[PDB]
Amino acid sequence: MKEFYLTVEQIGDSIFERYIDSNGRERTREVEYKPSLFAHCPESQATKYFDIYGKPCTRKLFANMRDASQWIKRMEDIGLEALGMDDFKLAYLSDTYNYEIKYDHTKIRVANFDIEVTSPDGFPEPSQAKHPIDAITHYDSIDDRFYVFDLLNSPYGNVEEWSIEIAAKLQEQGGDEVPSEIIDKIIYMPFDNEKELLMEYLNFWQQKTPVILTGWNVESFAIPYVYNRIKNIFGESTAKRLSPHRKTRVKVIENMYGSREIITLFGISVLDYIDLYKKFSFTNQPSYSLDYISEFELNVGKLKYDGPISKLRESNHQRYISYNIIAVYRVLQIDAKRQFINLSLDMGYYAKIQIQSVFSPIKTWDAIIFNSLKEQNKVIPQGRSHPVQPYPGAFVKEPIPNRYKYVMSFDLTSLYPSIIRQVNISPETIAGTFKVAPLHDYINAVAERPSDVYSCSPNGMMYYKDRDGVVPTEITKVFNQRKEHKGYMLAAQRNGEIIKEALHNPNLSVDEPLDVDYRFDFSDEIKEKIKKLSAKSLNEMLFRAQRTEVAGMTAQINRKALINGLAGALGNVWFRYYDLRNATAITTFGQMALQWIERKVNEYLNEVCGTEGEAFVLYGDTDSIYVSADKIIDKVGESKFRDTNHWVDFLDKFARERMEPAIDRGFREMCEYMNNKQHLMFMDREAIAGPPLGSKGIGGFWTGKKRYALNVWDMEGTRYAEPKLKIMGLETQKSSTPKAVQKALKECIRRMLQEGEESLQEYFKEFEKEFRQLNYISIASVSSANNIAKYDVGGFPGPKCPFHIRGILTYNRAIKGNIDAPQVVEGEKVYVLPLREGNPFGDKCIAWPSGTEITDLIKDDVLHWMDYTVLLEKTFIKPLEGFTSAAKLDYEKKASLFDMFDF
DNA sequence: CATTAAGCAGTCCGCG
DNA sequence: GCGGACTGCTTAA
Ligand SMILES: Nc1nc2c(ncn2[C@H]2C[C@H](O)[C@@H](COP(=O)(O)OP(=O)(O)OP(=O)(O)O)O2)c(=O)[nH]1
Ligand SMILES: [Ca+2]
Ligand SMILES: [Ca+2]
Ligand SMILES: [Ca+2]
Ligand SMILES: [Ca+2]
Ligand SMILES: [Ca+2]
Repeated sequence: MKEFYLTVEQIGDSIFERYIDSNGRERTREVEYKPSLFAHCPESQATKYFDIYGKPCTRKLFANMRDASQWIKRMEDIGLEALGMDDFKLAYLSDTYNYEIKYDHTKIRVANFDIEVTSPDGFPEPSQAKHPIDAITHYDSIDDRFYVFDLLNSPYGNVEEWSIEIAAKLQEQGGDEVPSEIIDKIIYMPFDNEKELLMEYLNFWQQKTPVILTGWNVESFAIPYVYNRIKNIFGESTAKRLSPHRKTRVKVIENMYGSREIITLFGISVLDYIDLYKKFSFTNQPSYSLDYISEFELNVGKLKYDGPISKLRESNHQRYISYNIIAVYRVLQIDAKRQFINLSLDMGYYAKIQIQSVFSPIKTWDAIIFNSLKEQNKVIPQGRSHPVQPYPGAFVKEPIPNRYKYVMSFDLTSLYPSIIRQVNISPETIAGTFKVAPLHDYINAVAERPSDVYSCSPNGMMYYKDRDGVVPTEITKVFNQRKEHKGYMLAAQRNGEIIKEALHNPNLSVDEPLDVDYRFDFSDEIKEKIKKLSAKSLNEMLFRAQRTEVAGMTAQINRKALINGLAGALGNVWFRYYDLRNATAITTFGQMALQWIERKVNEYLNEVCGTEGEAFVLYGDTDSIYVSADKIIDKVGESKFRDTNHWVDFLDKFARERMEPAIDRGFREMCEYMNNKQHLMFMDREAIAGPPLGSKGIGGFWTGKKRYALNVWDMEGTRYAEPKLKIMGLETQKSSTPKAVQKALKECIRRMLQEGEESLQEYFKEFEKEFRQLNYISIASVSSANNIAKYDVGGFPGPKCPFHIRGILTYNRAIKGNIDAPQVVEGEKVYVLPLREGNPFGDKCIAWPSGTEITDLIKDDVLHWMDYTVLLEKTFIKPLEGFTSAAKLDYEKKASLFDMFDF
């Protein structure tokens, strides 16, 4: 088999590499790497090395990495460019693996762990690690085993061994309901003292040294806690055994009233699952407890226990250990669905970077581009310092706030990467400039043609048409991968709807789910079989289809993020290829493209409808247009349609067969105007929206820019079994909006769009009457808690103190003296509730850590003093007022002359 | 070591 | 009480 790295580190003049050899064995080696860098040399110098602008370079081979570093400094002092890869481990990986890396994940040791630490005096700080570690569960992906290290004797209590038999039993039978499918994979190890637990865990760690180290919050809690506890008990040399190279780095972060630390373990790639989730999931969650995320991802209930976690081990050691095990497994379950570890491995090996560098788009692209250029014997430019400079982005159209009955939307495929490729935007393809006219002159095709020789952007840049750019070349590779996965995702999505349609008529039989590949549209034969399947088999198939869709989503959306990240990176001062000429060439071209096609679509639709000067395009943002389709429907007449699906089909056909070709013609002209390298402006129909035929639904509304709701029947070729709400920007979409309020506002919207004003009025009345009965957590607002210290004046709010911070300070006063109350952590999220006048907390609101019940000693008073009137007004009524006034609709029946009568 | 556009909630302040 | 700067937060793209 081909060899591949596991980890790589630079320690002084040594490269330390863990790798898999040709026999598939894990190996380690220390290499005294001899790096090369480059200097510009005279033209008369015969060389095989050229910089990206074609200037000749001489290679300088150094005896060691320090020598190479010191030469860089001398060159800086001289005032001459020192070219080449300055991150030497990237050069090392490039030299060692001079081929496309084909890796085997089964040979990669992925470790998932978590620890338990009983603490009678508040949160057990990792930097101090003053309490015993009393449990570790460590799952190893090679053994496929949960290794459980259980402390039986502690200063905080002596306990009996955990029982696997009780653990497997249903909770309703007094058990812990440890999932049956892992019961046989648990290796249980009790310990009479912490020293032998820890010693044995370290020996175990040596035998089974993680390559990928993950788990929930491992980087901020488990890793630094274990490292520090071992340091305190055995000494720091022993703690360094957690590094296969015995080298660590301690990062102390000062928070005025916190002081925590992160530990770098050289030769291990830590990918904290919370960080992976935040980066790759494209959610913004109100809480990041494993409980909350597990419920969201897996629809599993919270791990329940009685009393505080500080007393769980002594009162219920059986449950304590089971919950430690289950928490480890839950992360594995989330990853089985989301596949972020797989994604990280794919991306890291593709780029030839340390796996943990997938968190950095700049590092990822630096390595991809370096590897591409190195292949052509080209030499990369030195990184330079640049002052931070704001620059212009996308165009957003101001919509007229209103209801919009029939809407069809269109948007550009992968816009910014497509612009890069169409225009040929790269550091080394710049051909010169032209004299800019105002943007609106390009939009309206009145400005002089920029160039008849080079490929142009309306920002004034010109690019070579007849040569490849590393940026277009490498962005295309990732785009093509992205396109493949999105195809799989969309096929699975359409397949899902086929199954959902079939679930309307399930067959009364005993059968099995069809063995199919959900990444491809079902054949006619498969569809015929599906129509004869039982509900049980259909529901199993639907789970499999959705799981396939999620996998495709992870794969496509994060590749989309990577390529959009390159367009953004051009505008980041730390990027080797930072260049506002290139960054603005993209954004400015995008603004022209949107407004050009707005014009073209208005012209086309007026023509085919036989009118003049009517505005069909009601809105647009960055690369999308929203077309009012009322006049299209009215042209044929609503009466002609048999049902909703009839007009949906009609608009679908209209968009594909009439509008899209016209759009294509419009963009091809634009391409010729800018004399671009390749026409890649592909604008396809996105949504078809409207009310159910014969209903009083309004179909859609806009309140303003980035704020709208649409009742969608077809999205990007997926014909829904049931209409789906597309809501963007409104409070239903925001993590700061109370959970029950998101739900109620969405139902208000559903009623508006699908049923009409009276239906809305009926729901509002009901919700207002029942609001006070909702659980306090379901009606609490949410906010991130940043710069808490800044506004803290003796426990009271300083000037300009934000509302949520005021709540935190109220909470801090209420819990002061009590050691057993949960502390608010700087930068994390809190629930927030307004408080009635004269409350015993002595302020207008309280805030506490999100995803938690508010501590028992103050929960009673919060409930009593909660301001329901303020909460309803602020979170529910005011946003609804926004929606309904925009839609020209009332949520409460207004007074009328009819009030004089008895109905 | 490492993208911009834009809406809304809230504080401070002016206001016989 | 409610608008106009200005901060903070969180979206859409
Ligand atoms: N830097 C950066 N730019 C973004 C991001 N999301 C969107 N944009 C910019 C670049 C996109 O090309 C453009 C249009 O956004 P879309 O959401 O329509 O995505 P895009 O067209 O890239 O892909 P698509 O094929 O429509 O899924 O807006 C992002 O997360 N980061
Ligand atoms: Ca725990
Ligand atoms: Ca798009
Ligand atoms: Ca059937
Ligand atoms: Ca879009
Ligand atoms: Ca599309």
